[PDB]
Amino acid sequence: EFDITVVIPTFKAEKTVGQCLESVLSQQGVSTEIIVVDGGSPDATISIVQSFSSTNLTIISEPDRGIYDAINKGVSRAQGGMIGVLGADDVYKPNVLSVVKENASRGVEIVAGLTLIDGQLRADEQYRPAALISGIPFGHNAMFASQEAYRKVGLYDLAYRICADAEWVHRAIKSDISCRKVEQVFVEFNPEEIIAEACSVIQRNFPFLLKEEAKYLLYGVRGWGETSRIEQILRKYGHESVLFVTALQEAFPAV
Ligand SMILES: C[C@@H]1O[C@H](OP(=O)(O)OP(=O)(O)OC[C@H]2O[C@@H](n3cnc4c(=O)[nH]c(N)nc43)[C@H](O)[C@@H]2O)[C@@H](F)[C@H](O)[C@@H]1O
Repeated sequence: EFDITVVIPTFKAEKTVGQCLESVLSQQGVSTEIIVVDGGSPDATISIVQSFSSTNLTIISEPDRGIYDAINKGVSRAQGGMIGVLGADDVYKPNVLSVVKENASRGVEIVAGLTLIDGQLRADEQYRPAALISGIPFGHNAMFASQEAYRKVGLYDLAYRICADAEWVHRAIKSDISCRKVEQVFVEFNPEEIIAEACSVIQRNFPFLLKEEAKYLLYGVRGWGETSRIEQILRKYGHESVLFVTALQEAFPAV
């Protein structure tokens, strides 16, 4: 019934959620549905959201098991063709939703754009098998996925409390979900555990890898590490998966 659905997970977001809603409602050229999924905010968050009361806004307010649990609740209730996810501290740039609708009007299931973090562009990678040995290739809040994309790929894995977004995009890549990357800015806004989750996601792609080998690949793709052992890993596991070989050949063409 809508062109776009925007899911906004919130908890104690009274300080910015108004700006976020303002950045969405001022988008021209599209019919939009907004689903706010609140984890039971004790502050004014709900009172600010109701100030934007409209027929195309839905408020859920109940306890949940985290950001991706609230995201799953909102995606499940989405009624628009393309679904995006926006945090209360983020904002969409002008005309971004019309761009999404036009690019998706060709049947592409994912439309992703650039992300502005502290006045710098996110160091994006390509949406391709080479990302399966890295992280999420583009900002998650800059991504719009169709109803079909979610229906085929599924919901976010709550086992990953940090990198559930990267894991979902990696499942979309593996499912051959079509993706179009627009070179325009769409959104502006325990590290060892981040590394552990990233390596576990990579292992879910290639279950034959040890954790240290996945970490080596990750750092190699992200320019954080060395690449002298890549040929050793390829010869060792190349027989296991053609997709593993393709990911290594795209990431390290010198090999
Ligand atoms: C939006 C996400 O953000 C992630 O990283 P990020 O660093 O931005 O986390 P952040 O906490 O700053 O924002 C989280 C947003 O959900 C709200 N929030 C926080 N905790 C809870 C909770 O328990 N329950 C419910 N219902 N909402 C909660 C918070 O108010 C804010 O609106 C990205 F990795 C990810 O791809 C995604 O884009």
